[PDB]
Amino acid sequence: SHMCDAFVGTWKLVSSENFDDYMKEVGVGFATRKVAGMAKPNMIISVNGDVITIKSESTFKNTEISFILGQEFDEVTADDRKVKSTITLDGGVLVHVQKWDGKSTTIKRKREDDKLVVECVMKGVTSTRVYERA
Ligand SMILES: O=C(O)[C@H]1CCCC[C@H]1COc1ccccc1
Repeated sequence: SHMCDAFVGTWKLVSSENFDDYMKEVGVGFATRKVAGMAKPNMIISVNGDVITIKSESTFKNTEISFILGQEFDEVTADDRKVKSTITLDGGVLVHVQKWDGKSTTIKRKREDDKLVVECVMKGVTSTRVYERA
């Protein structure tokens, strides 16, 4: 058993709060905000050795990242930003920092009860997205 066991599985979005305002703060344009805001993604997390994979599948876009903790990688986000990402484990929370254009956003993923809680922060703006097992 190991590092991210409690994250692994297939998860479905059940609630979102403040996501439009997070996207605005990130710089996402009107049409993408509207369409992306409607999506109810499935997030699929798996681990093979040191490599963690997080897939998001939805009507808007499918994305996939594979990474080693602490090791920077290039990511194309659902909204089409070209970012440089680093993901670490900090006290049982996956902490994902994305850098692009002199800007930065941090996404935290944590297990709380039977949920996977995703908190997205851009300057002073936080969005909380809650997932349940699919
Ligand atoms: O819900 C999540 O896991 C978060 C991850 C961090 C970026 C914001 C969210 C993803 O947002 C998406 C919206 C529409 C389609 C695909 C992803």
